[PDB]
Amino acid sequence: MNIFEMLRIDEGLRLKIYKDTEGYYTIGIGHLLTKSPSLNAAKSELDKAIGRNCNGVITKDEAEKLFNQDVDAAVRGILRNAKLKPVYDSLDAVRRCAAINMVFQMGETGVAGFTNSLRMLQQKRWDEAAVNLAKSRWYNQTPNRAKRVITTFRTGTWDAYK
Ligand SMILES: CC(=O)OCc1ccccc1
Ligand SMILES: [Cl-]
Repeated sequence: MNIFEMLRIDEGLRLKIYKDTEGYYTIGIGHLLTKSPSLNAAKSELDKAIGRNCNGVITKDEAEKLFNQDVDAAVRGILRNAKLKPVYDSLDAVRRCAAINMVFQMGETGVAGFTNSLRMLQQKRWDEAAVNLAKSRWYNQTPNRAKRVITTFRTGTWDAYK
């Protein structure tokens, strides 16, 4: 397993504009287009991202290229963030994937409230970090996704995805 297979399982694949769990227009493998309620704004964001007039539909190749850019962007966001990079560098390869997964879903700002979890992860207090991560809006709104990611942090294995 690797980060691309993990996120493909968590996000699925849809080739037409859809709404995510929060109601935001999204396409492909979890690519957020806009938080605006306007479908026309979302369609404009899509055409800009793809470079052609899509009318709300993309190919599988396009979805996979967007996904590669989005994973790249998540990793770059971790590496440029002075709070996240030291924690990321302390983790093994499997747990790094759980870290990217959370940034992909919530962004650098969505993880800003997780200061206490980050310290426990850096100290390798896995069970304690798992409990702290579950005390969140994230866990309460998307519990199955959160359980898979938390289990990955707790165990350092892919067992939640097998
Ligand atoms: C708050 C959290 O558990 O996010 C995981 C993480 C760890 C290091 C860098 C980015 C995200
Ligand atoms: Cl869920």
